[PDB]
Amino acid sequence: AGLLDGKRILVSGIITDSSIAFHIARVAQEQGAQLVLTGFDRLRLIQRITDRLPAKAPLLELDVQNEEHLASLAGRVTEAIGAGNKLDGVVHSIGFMPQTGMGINPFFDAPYADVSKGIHISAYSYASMAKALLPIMNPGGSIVGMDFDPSRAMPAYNWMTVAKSALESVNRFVAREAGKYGVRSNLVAAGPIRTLAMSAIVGGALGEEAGAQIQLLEEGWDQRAPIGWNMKDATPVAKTVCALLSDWLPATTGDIIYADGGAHTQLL
Amino acid sequence: GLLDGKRILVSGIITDSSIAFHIARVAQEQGAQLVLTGFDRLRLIQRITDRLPAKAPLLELDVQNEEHLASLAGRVTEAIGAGNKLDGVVHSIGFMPQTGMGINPFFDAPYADVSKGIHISAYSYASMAKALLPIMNPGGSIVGMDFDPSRAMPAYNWMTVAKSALESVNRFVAREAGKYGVRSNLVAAGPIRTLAMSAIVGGALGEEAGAQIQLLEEGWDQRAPIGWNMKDATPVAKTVCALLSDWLPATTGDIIYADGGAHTQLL
Amino acid sequence: GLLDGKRILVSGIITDSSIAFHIARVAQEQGAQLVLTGFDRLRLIQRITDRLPAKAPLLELDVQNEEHLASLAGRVTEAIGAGNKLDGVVHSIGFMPQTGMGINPFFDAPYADVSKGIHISAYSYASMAKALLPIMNPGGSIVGMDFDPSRAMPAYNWMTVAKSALESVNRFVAREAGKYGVRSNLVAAGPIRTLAMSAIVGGALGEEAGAQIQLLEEGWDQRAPIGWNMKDATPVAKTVCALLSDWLPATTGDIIYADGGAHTQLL
Amino acid sequence: GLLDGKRILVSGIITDSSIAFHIARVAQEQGAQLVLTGFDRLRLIQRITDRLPAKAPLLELDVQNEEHLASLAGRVTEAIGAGNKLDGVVHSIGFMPQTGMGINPFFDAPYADVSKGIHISAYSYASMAKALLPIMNPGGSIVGMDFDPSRAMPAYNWMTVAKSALESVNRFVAREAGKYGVRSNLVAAGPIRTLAMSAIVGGALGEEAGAQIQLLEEGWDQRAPIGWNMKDATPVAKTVCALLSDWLPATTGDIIYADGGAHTQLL
Ligand SMILES: NC(=O)c1ccc[n+]([C@@H]2O[C@H](COP(=O)([O-])OP(=O)(O)OC[C@H]3O[C@@H](n4cnc5c(N)ncnc54)[C@H](O)[C@@H]3O)[C@@H](O)[C@H]2O)c1
Ligand SMILES: NC(=O)c1ccc[n+]([C@@H]2O[C@H](COP(=O)([O-])OP(=O)(O)OC[C@H]3O[C@@H](n4cnc5c(N)ncnc54)[C@H](O)[C@@H]3O)[C@@H](O)[C@H]2O)c1
Ligand SMILES: NC(=O)c1ccc[n+]([C@@H]2O[C@H](COP(=O)([O-])OP(=O)(O)OC[C@H]3O[C@@H](n4cnc5c(N)ncnc54)[C@H](O)[C@@H]3O)[C@@H](O)[C@H]2O)c1
Ligand SMILES: NC(=O)c1ccc[n+]([C@@H]2O[C@H](COP(=O)([O-])OP(=O)(O)OC[C@H]3O[C@@H](n4cnc5c(N)ncnc54)[C@H](O)[C@@H]3O)[C@@H](O)[C@H]2O)c1
Ligand SMILES: CC(=O)NC1CCN(c2ncccn2)CC1
Ligand SMILES: CC(=O)NC1CCN(c2ncccn2)CC1
Ligand SMILES: CC(=O)NC1CCN(c2ncccn2)CC1
Repeated sequence: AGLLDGKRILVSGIITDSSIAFHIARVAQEQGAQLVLTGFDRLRLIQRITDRLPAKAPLLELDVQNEEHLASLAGRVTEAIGAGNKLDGVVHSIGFMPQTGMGINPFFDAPYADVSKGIHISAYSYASMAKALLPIMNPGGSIVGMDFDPSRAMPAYNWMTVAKSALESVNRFVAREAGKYGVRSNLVAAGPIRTLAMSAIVGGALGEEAGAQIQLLEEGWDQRAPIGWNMKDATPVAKTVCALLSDWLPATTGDIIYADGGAHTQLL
Repeated sequence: GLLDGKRILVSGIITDSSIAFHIARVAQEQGAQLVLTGFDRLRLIQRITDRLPAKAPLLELDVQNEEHLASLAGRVTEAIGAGNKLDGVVHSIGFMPQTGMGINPFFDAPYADVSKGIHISAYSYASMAKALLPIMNPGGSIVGMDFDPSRAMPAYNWMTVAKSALESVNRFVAREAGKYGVRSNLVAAGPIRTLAMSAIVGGALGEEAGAQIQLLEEGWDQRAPIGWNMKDATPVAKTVCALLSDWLPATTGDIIYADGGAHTQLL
Repeated sequence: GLLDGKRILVSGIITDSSIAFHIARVAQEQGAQLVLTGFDRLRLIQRITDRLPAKAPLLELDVQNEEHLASLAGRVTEAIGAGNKLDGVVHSIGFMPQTGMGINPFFDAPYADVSKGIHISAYSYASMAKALLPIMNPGGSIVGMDFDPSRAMPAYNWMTVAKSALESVNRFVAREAGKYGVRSNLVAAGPIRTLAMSAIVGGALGEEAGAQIQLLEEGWDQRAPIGWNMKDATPVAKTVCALLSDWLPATTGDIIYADGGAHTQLL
Repeated sequence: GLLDGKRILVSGIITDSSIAFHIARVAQEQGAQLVLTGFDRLRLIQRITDRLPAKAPLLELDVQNEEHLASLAGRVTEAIGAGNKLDGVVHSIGFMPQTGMGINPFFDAPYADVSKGIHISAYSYASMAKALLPIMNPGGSIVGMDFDPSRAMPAYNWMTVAKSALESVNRFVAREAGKYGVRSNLVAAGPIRTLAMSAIVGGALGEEAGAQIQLLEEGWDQRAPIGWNMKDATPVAKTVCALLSDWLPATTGDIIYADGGAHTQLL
């Protein structure tokens, strides 16, 4: 039947219909998953985006920087999925970095106040969410987060790479904690996708030739990747997140699955 | 079903303990039409495979034999019907002479023996890919079996060196397979109690090496955040099926760790 | 002498147990003219450093303080001489509030505390590099202290996350330093018995974390093919000096493992 | 001098372009007493090694030859004097037949050729270590030459597979050498324009070699934060000397990257 048939999954990180989280939600719904969605700040606006999804799913406010939002989260999810019901999956598709820590802005010129906000949202929050939702999760469950390979330094990504490095390490500790509940915790290291964060927020930080800079990335990535890569299609990444939410990778935890077309395994 | 309407070649079945036996079993449970290859003890392999959920054709394949590999693509077509192609290939073949493993010192392994080991455990992954890529479908997958060789461990000795060579081979195969729209990956499994494994644990290859593997196993389940049961090959078989499916479409030249998460934990 | 006629800034001396104390000692033994930075307890730091082979100027430096970093380059030149530049910088600074390490649960660390930890242990490496690269000579070297964070270990918790962030910071610093002809590297040391470490082993931060560190040490010496004596910081200090010298000229944005070889061995 | 009063065996000199020639030169400049091993073209090697800063004995050594390896330890003692031991061994031996490396397709390499390559490039590191560890001093060092095989690159094909196998062999040698107080490491050099390399690359690119080598040279220099000059083997030779010295005493079974830091940068 459906890959995620009869599974209750919380999905965070939907802002646009371009968002990786939107496509994860779409593919999971196509596979018979009952979703619960998280939104940040503009909640009346996110509802209009999620209305374009295959099916109706409850939407909850969640600012990961907000301690009251996280404390109330587990209870708010239960009132949304029914008492005596638990989650089978959690998707962390949250990332942020102030522009001072991106693009052409010099690496040394990023104030720690900005880098800290970035690390809080992009890495610390993965642990914040896991703490908040593990009590309402089922043994056999899965936590999946989004990653960009930070093992080698790349220009323009700067302090966002540092937060991804921190995230990769956070995921390994979460794995230990989640393990006590019979829950797996993994990251999907995706290749580039023309989402809003990329196209607009990262693109903004690149200056005059930003457009060709982003196009050169797709071209070089499609080149390295033995099976090619399309920055305009989030479906391969969404499918990979669903594979992790399913019961088909049962002995995989505290790990990184590379959904990048195989570009990381190739030098040229 | 997960592998519904998929033609998959599975190699490496010798016992009902074999990782390939469990891959075959789970694949069949998921609606896959299999083709099986066997080495040397074919009478026994028929007998073993007869206990699978469904009947699947069995073909002779010694990876060291050039005539066997040259005829392989044609023999598979004659078994799956003309104008039909494979959607998956499972390489679950491994070998290392007794001199290259266990209590026998690392330096006392003759190159003739280490070479046989490398031929079968690593070079053969490329031999099979060359042989079967022409009869594969775009969207298909090649999956091989691996043990994490990034750190040196006692007793595994020269098999670690063959698995290191294999990890590298897999990355070149991905380039070649990529031209056909085929993915190539390895599943890095945790220690599994096959017949050889439990014989070695019973100090067959030697007592010092016997307790070594036993410490490895106990250590693996401690380190693994979700635990590791070396008496259950089903998590590994399920992971190979995930790779054969259409659910990891952007993953190639890679290693998926189906080891209970132990490679990520120091203690 | 290995570092003959070299001006090196050394940070991170607080006791005679400090890895920075031994780096300073070995560097001085090799003909290096040092400049030392101290944090908060300067009266004590003056007093410790007085027991070094030679007299070296001591400067106040809180990496969390923006005024301290802005004035740093000037203060160093007032200490080494006008028209003189540094040939080396040693970052031996680390910190993590008690809620981020030890027996305290991983999930119970407030971000305010984790942030302080990351600021001092990782961000500061970039803060120091920004501050001192203008007063550095082409051929120069920046060396930082690291603990291998690639695998998660109990008790280290959020200090591991800061080390992971540091490894990444070092790779970007490498790019920046490269413009000045300066190398940037980290020395991944094995566990060393500092006063802090010796305290934890005595169940200061809780018996469960005390036993954990003891198993870590015991395991490290087993794994290390040449052994690991956590009561001897001299091998680590010698490794930092090799990086400060002109003998690893093509090595930048990297990690040198001074851990007895433990990271390469599974058992 | 860095290697003052040290007896070092150096293998792999064939041309004045050879990485082993530059290691020998720098080691001699630092006060090392050398012993040289040569293969096949000994008449030519003698003439080349006369152009070195000092006279060093030359011994025949085909790593494929079992009689050569069995007699090696005795031949070295007869050359360095009885009761004297080696403090260092340099393995700068590599080989891959045309079919396994170049413009020839990955799948078109016969195993007979790939096996010769693996024997010489990887297995030999263990062969030499077995042969010379009995005549080595505690504190001693074995150093081998490696090209980063972690990611697959075009043309390098099976030489990458042998480098992968080598990285793993070095980790096992590290365990064996550890029993004698000997360290075992690899230097992961960036591309060096040696005569062997020029022909390998030159032969692969055909007529279109000019422009492509220029982009390749420019590519390395960009990626390397401190730059990379293929015409200069001195940074690599200096790095091998740092490993032969007493300045990296707690580093074994490891890889030191002398590539200008190119491996740490994505672009
Ligand atoms: N686009 C790529 O190339 C790419 C590649 C790899 C990984 N990623 C990762 O995928 C994830 C999603 O990014 P995307 O590219 O889909 O773009 P996006 O714009 O859709 O995602 C950013 C999301 O983070 C949320 N967010 C930010 N701060 C928050 C806070 N304080 N509390 C709650 N939510 C907050 C935003 O509301 C938004 O939905 C991120 O983790 C990103 O780093 C993106
Ligand atoms: N058992 C474990 O703990 C474990 C863990 C990780 C990986 N593996 C790997 O999984 C694979 C399967 O091993 P296993 O543990 O199931 O043991 P196994 O003995 O059941 O499987 C090895 C197979 O290789 C076959 N083979 C040997 N020489 C051959 C040749 N010349 N031509 C063709 N086939 C040949 C054997 O007949 C056998 O079927 C191997 O690659 C092994 O290295 C095993
Ligand atoms: N001890 C080990 O086992 C070990 C192993 C590997 C790496 N390390 C690393 O080596 C470094 C030194 O640690 P150590 O073991 O010598 O202990 P330590 O306590 O002697 O060193 C840490 C130093 O950080 C300094 N510091 C703290 N806050 C500061 C601030 N705001 N500004 C400037 N300096 C500040 C302290 O004065 C102290 O000198 C740390 O980065 C640590 O992570 C330690
Ligand atoms: N040149 C580069 O760009 C580069 C980069 C990284 C690593 N390396 C490595 O450096 C080493 C030296 O390579 P090079 O570029 O100086 O080329 P080279 O041809 O000058 O050196 C290789 C040596 O191997 C010897 N050799 C071959 N077969 C032998 C055998 N059977 N027995 C004994 N010796 C044998 C040759 O006589 C020769 O001296 C090799 O291990 C190579 O893989 C080279
Ligand atoms: C753990 C692992 O990889 N095991 C392999 C080892 C090589 N091999 C084997 N070798 C000799 C006799 C029978 N089998 C197959 C199983
Ligand atoms: C091995 C390691 O990382 N050690 C560090 C830990 C953090 N730190 C510290 N934090 C608080 C009090 C004193 N020291 C410095 C030493
Ligand atoms: C970069 C690298 O690994 N270079 C090696 C390759 C193998 N080799 C060689 N192979 C065939 C003929 C002569 N030399 C020596 C140089």
